[PDB]
Amino acid sequence: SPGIWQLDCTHLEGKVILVAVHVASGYIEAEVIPAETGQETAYFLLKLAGRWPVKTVHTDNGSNFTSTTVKAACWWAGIKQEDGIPYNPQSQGVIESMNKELKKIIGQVRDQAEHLKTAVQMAVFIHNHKRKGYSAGERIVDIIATDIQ
Amino acid sequence: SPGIWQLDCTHLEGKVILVAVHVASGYIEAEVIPAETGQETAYFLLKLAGRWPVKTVHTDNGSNFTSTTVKAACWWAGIKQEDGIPYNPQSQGVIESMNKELKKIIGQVRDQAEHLKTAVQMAVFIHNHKRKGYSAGERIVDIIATDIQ
Ligand SMILES: NCCCC(=O)N[C@@H]1Cc2ccccc2[C@@H]1Cc1ccc2c(c1C(=O)O)OCO2
Ligand SMILES: NCCCC(=O)N[C@@H]1Cc2ccccc2[C@@H]1Cc1ccc2c(c1C(=O)O)OCO2
Repeated sequence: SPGIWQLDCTHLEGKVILVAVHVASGYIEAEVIPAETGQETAYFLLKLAGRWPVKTVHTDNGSNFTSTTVKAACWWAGIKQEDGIPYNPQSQGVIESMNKELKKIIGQVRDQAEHLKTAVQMAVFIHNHKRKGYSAGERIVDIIATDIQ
Repeated sequence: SPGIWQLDCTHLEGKVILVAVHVASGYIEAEVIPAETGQETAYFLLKLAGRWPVKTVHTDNGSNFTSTTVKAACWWAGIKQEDGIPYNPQSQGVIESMNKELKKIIGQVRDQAEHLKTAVQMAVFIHNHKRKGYSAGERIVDIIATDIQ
């Protein structure tokens, strides 16, 4: 559980926002890309796994699950690649809710940035710092620190 | 101390590698950019501060310290921008040593990646996971978790 992440791909302004959510905390990292490809997904996962202890990734769709480039990145980084089938059905809804909420925040900051990528990183910041009490950033650190100990 | 980061800019293959080091742990994040500009530095800091609780940044040079765009990012993200003058002289040497070491790792992985950016992220991964015993990734999580508590 400390090591479980979920990929999520959402669309805005004709572009793609690729998101990794740390399932137990709600903490996210995100990037804007022109389109979701295996190469983009592979690179994003490499970045993520260098920054946090990523043990398992629930991939967002079958194309990324199948991608030989994504499989290579997961092998390289020591990530177990799993499907993202919401056997637990409240998973879909939790992600749909996060996407709506991310887009809401993006809209709230959108006029402060010339470029979408900047607004997305502003939204990541706001999301990870928001107290709900702990923030997602606080929860992920506590979860992993408990695991190490 | 849990919130103190240092910027560092180094050169390879005609490109620039921008690094943020968490001073107390040795943990890093890095990116490849064509050249160090205020805009690139500002965006990098926004990404960093959305991912970790960045309180203070020792900027890498006076151009970034002066940059109105960097100042805007630091204001937005709640970062105190400081100079990077190594009043303590072992700071310079510690960074020089990190740059040499990062470049060493990059050379060790370089043939596994078509693009420099990929090799740099591989190097970030190896650096943050290397046990020295704890790893830098373990130390940063423990430091911040102790601070929260
Ligand atoms: N020399 C052939 C490369 C070997 C190969 O296919 N996999 C690599 C091993 C590996 C391991 C982890 C992550 C990436 C990669 C690499 C793939 C790759 C994917 C995406 C990218 C890339 C490159 C890149 O190659 O830099 O660049 C930006 O987005
Ligand atoms: N409407 C213009 C006002 C913007 C302005 O001056 N500062 C912003 C506030 C702010 C606050 C934090 C980070 C960036 C920014 C922005 C600047 C910026 C810088 C670098 C970038 C950018 C943009 C961008 O604007 O997206 O894009 C990719 O690299």
